[PDB]
Amino acid sequence: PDEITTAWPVNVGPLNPHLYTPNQMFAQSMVYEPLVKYQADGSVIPWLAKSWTHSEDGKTWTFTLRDDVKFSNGEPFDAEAAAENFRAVLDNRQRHAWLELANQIVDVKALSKTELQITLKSAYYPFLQELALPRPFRFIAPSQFKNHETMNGIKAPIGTGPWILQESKLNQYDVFVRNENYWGEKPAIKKITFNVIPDPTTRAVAFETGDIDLLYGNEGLLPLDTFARFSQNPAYHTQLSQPIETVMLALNTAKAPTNELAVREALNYAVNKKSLIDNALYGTQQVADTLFAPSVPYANLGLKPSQYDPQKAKALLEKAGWTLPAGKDIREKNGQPLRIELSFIGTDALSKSMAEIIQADMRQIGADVSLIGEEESSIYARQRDGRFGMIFHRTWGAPYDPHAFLSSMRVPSHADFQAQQGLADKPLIDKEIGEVLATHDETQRQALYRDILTRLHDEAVYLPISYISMMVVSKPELGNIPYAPIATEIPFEQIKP
Ligand SMILES: O=C(O)CN(CCN(CC(=O)O)Cc1ccccc1O)Cc1ccccc1
Ligand SMILES: [Cl-]
Ligand SMILES: [Fe+2]
Repeated sequence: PDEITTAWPVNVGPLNPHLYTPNQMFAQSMVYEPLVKYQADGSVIPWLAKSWTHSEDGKTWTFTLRDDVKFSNGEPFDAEAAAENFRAVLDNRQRHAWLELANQIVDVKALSKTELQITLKSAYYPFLQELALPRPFRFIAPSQFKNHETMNGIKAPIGTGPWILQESKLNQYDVFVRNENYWGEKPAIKKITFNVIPDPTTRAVAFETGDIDLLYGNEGLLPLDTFARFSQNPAYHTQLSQPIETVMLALNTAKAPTNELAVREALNYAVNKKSLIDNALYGTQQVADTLFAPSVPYANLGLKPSQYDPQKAKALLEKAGWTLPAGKDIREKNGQPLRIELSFIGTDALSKSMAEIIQADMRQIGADVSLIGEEESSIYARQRDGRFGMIFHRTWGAPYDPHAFLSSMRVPSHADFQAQQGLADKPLIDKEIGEVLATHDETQRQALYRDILTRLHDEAVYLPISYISMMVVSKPELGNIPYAPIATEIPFEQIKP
């Protein structure tokens, strides 16, 4: 009644606050809390820190912490505990290279039980927003460190947050209960069970049978034809949010033939995205023209969409010397076919479905796209080392878009650096991305984001496909289901059956 059952494709993991997969970002956020909390307006509010000041140069920050917070095991949260957590995360600094605050923090010390001082290398504007992310800058009770560190594992996953992990059964379920000694508001729901159900169809069946009360997730949550049917079923409740992030292809500028601007521009006119969404996504998502939607901060730039126009795609290819051999449908230039490999996760039906549309659309303009559907690990290896022609990719949602997504483009083991590696202006873009993050001058900040996103758009590095939404299917008795400000969090504490 005040207990709900839901599902997730895998277990939540050990819930080490400072590490990554197999820990799940939404479950880390249930147990662990940040110094400051992200809000839908892009600001942060006081959270475990009640207030803060910064030096004139923007480099030294002092937070005054709450004094009434306890970890769920009764141990105090105080500045020493916070400082030991920062030391634990930065004792594994290289693992957090993707997040620029991990390279910016020069020192963290507790000045007293309530005063915590953080010194940075530069006036890093996204500081507070970085501290608000699900990981790694949360807080586990230091008693639960293993040999005074977390990077080699933790003991019990003891946080300060509104949920406590009750128990986990690998490949079966995870059970959380509400923290009866939480410092903030008590959740209405007392117990949440997560059934581990990896397949989307099996998740929809589990809901139809009543085995689960709630499904919450992105466009991969359940089959979208089924979701549309459920939205008309008066026994159920469904929701579809406003878009949270972009799904796009990344095109390899460093690999023939996507190394040619004219080829990438042509590809960007070849796909009818509205058709793709109505055909493969059941009409449930929005067309994307631009790496970031115009509603994203700093990204309303009047960039010019490449609308579906196969006549233009062909013209661009022909002018570039890619013409059709007698009796053949695939173009050739300097003897070579216009062949491009598109890699995706082979077991993800929706990805496959999507890939097949893209392949068909680009044969219509004389490009031979070859589908390479592989297991997850192999696709992640291809992202990291640039072994792809085109690969599916997506942005990260608030509060990561755009600043953290752009920051990451500089990390060589990420798909975006690899896709961009062939650009003459790659070093200028990376220099500009470092500059934009440390700008105090609001005018210069906007000008640097315009230049970076305009170069990425004009160089046709991406093929934006969709802005996708978060979707919910629920038993009606749970009521309206809220969304969280951070796109990877699930706001269970806000559900009030
Ligand atoms: O991982 C995070 O905390 C955030 N992630 C930080 C980078 N990741 C570091 C890693 O996972 O090792 C590696 C990473 C790189 C490229 C795409 C996805 C990734 O998870 C990005 C993210 C944001 C929102 C939703 C999903 C992923
Ligand atoms: Cl619908
Ligand atoms: Fe990640």
